[PDB]
Amino acid sequence: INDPAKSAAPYHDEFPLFRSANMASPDKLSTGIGFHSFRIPAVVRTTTGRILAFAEGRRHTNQDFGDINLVYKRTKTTANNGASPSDWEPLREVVGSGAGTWGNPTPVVDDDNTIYLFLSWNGATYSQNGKDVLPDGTVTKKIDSTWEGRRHLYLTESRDDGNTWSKPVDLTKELTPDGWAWDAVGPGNGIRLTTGELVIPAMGRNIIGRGAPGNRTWSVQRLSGAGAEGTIVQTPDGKLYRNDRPSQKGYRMVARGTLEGFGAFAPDAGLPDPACQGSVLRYNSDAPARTIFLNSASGTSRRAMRVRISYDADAKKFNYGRKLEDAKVSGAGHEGGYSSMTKTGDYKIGALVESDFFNDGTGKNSYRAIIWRRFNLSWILNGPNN
Ligand SMILES: O=C(O)C1=C[C@H](O)[C@@H](O)[C@H]([C@H](O)[C@H](O)CO)O1
Ligand code: NA
Repeated sequence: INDPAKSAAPYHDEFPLFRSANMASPDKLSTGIGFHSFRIPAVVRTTTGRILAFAEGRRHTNQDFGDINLVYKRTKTTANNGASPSDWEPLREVVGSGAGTWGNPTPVVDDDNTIYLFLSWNGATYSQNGKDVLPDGTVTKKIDSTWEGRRHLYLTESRDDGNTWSKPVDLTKELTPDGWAWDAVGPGNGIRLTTGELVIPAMGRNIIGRGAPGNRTWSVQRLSGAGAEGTIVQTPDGKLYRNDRPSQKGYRMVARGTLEGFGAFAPDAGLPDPACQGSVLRYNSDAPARTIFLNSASGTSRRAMRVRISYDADAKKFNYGRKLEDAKVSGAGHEGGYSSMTKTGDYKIGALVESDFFNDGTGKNSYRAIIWRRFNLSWILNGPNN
């Protein structure tokens, strides 16, 4: 019942980390290339302590399709824990080739400090729904089951602590079931199990990595009733836990299992969700073991961000937690949407959270920004709503 962390001085700090085209000092690459919006965050701490923050750089609009590059920023040092804006390097690029979509960043750090980054790709003239108008007036084809028209699964990696990345290798034929059209990896993060394997959540399946760190053999674990956008964590009992976005507004969809297979997905009545991505973090395994969860705690709105703790060996129930609005950021738009968490080297939780200026309401011209937050467990536990 007791948590020693509650007695620690609570700590929080927050500031925009990916600054959209409308903001002062917008984030652009060294080449001069800029971005309307940043969406779809992912963050990991490497074995050195450096933090790598990834996002989709959406070139022209906030839309999911069209010219989108995979961007990132690193902490300048391995020891600064991204505490302040001057602790972060300028925007860099993992991959941006072509006018198609490079996205769904889903990283995982392997034992040797190889950072794997799983990505989704689609072509310049395709979108999920089809018939969408691109900036130049071209009308999209619906994503389909052809090589040119399907969603691809790519893999890139860094061997130098995120400083450089390989040209992404296409693993669609290997790790995406044949005849598929739409696909998604993550987005958010994969995990490394106590038992040594990697697990990357994807649509309808987990991607499993076995063998030597940074030189893994990959295989597909097919799942029944999973979502398109999944999260994975190892719970304190050592079991696996999928917590997926629901197909329709309502609740998070949870299933538990092992590398030998999963049980059925069922909605967690304790975790409302507006049909949006969420994130999950394995915090610690010694008493009191903790799992962290972040999403929008609402059946209707993405503007209800709430970080929570579970002390259950199977993460059966999460506490009420704390609303991120208790520590709001100013001048970055309306916070809420997709999220990603890591642990920092100075015993904080680091979270990336989407934010929306809403200047064009629900429309394509609404600038999207990404917030970086740090808070400790004490901050979570001393919230007004626990
Ligand atoms: O902000 C969203 O709702 C969203 C953003 C991503 O860029 C899309 O790949 C994703 C996808 O449309 C759903 O998972 C349904 O397949 O949705
Ligand atoms: Na591009």
